[PDB]
Amino acid sequence: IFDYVIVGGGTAGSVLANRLSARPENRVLLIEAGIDTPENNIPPEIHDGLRPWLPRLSGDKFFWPNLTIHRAAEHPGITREPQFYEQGRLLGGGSSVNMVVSNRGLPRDYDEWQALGADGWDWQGVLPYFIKTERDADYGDDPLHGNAGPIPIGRVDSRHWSDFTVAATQALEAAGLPNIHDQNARFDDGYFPPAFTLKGEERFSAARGYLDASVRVRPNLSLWTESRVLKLLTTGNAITGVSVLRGRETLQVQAREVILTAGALQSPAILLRTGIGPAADLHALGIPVLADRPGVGRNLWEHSSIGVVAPLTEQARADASTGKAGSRHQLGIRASSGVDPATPSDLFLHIGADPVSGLASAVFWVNKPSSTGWLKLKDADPFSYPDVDFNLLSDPRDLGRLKAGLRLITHYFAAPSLAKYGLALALSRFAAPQPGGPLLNDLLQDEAALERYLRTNVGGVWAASGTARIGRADDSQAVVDKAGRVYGVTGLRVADASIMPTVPTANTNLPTLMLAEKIADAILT
Ligand SMILES: Cc1cc2nc3c(=O)[nH]c(=O)nc-3n(C[C@H](O)[C@H](O)[C@H](O)COP(=O)(O)OP(=O)(O)OC[C@H]3O[C@@H](n4cnc5c(N)ncnc54)[C@H](O)[C@@H]3O)c2cc1C
Repeated sequence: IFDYVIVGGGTAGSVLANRLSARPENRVLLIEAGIDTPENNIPPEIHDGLRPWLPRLSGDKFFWPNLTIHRAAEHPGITREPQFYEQGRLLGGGSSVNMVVSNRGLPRDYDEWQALGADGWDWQGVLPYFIKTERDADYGDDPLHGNAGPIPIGRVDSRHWSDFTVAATQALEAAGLPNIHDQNARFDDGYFPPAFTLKGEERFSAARGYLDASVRVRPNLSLWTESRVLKLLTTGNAITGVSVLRGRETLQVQAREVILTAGALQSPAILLRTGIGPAADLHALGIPVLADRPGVGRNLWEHSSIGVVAPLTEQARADASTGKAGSRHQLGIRASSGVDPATPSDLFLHIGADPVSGLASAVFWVNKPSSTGWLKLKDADPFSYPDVDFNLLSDPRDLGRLKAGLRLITHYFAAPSLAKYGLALALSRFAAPQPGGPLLNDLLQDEAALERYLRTNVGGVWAASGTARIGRADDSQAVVDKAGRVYGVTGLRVADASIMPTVPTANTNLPTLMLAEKIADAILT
């Protein structure tokens, strides 16, 4: 019988399988639905870290195919449609298909988690785990940083910036923003070279860092790939195993503990199908109630995104080609919309230029939003995806933040070092930079068209989180305790981005690594 069965070998599941199997006495099985990515056969679309958008251009090969979501909140006069939402289906999960940035957020995010009932998940409580995961090439010997962890984190050198980047930084300085250098240990507003994870030009997923060739030969560690968990097995109020599809065979596997790391959209669907969820929703589908947990699938967080693109004028194109560090990430911007003063540093922006597509871009997102959504089962079948409603821009502050970021963009591009390029900025969906949207200067004058455009075209940043949140022992909307244990049953934990009480002011991979390290420590102690 396995001591731990870990469902989903993504970012979190990779950490948990490594840390829990480090004790020889723990017999650990990690199950992952997608392909393996062993060192001798990492697919090339995955392996190319300098082109980390590559997986998104190979259609659904590396993702949960036809996983569709509703994005923006329903609103009068707009007909929304289901949208494909990319989630990794392969060892390493999101870390195998992501944009390779590695950032922590801000102390306030985690102090918030503790204020909302996650005891010991304040900044002081999470920092050691941010330190444990990382090996920072630039600042690793400094306080607040790690120099020994499995996940490399580095930045491009300022001196290697393209003339286009330099020009954008001058525009930001004219707007009063300074270079803060280290977004992971300096927490006021400003711009910086983004921290990212790469091994030279190679992607370096959680699978490569936590499931390395030595880990894989641990005799107490079993790894099943192309293996899909269908259902949790139960005995009374204990979870006691899983049922697994491996090819055309179904297998039962006993476990002392099952840890769900199936991703923020799919972990809570497993919980619902197991009968852990809002009792009225479960009755509605004839699913026996094991525990009435009204928080399951609620509290769905995301980062709300939009793009701006312009054709590259000759000067801009030339300026864009002078960088000395290839197509790595060059520039990120942390800023305050001022919409709700209770939430500083609520915007993340990037300005860059791509000679290949021939476009300059200013993409950004609401990095600390106010809206949340939810997901529910469509039906009881184990193969169905959940019905997901991100409900973006349901809180009007988020709409105000989108408009403010667009005005910021206008301001930066009005500064001399950017205005000299003569770029004609137009709107675009965030993840599809392309022609077709209106001019930014024209749209901003038309309040009703602006709002309609934003509610129609708002996107996410793959930051799905919060659907099985940590919370206090007496809180009926909490799903798991401070160690990931699912309230109402035994033998079951959740330990992926589902457990975040709120989305951080951060892309979610590094906070996921951190939370997985913290949960693993809690289990082990
Ligand atoms: C396209 C994309 C770009 C991104 N860009 C970045 C970025 O640059 N930086 C950043 O910090 N974050 C970014 N993110 C987000 C970040 O990578 C995710 O938040 C993180 O991977 C979440 O980790 P996780 O363990 O919760 O889920 P995942 O890594 O998604 O892992 C869940 C795993 O569970 C498996 N699984 C699910 N159901 C079953 C089942 N029934 N049986 C067996 N296995 C199952 C999956 O196949 C998957 O491998 C991006 C994500 C995407 C998708």
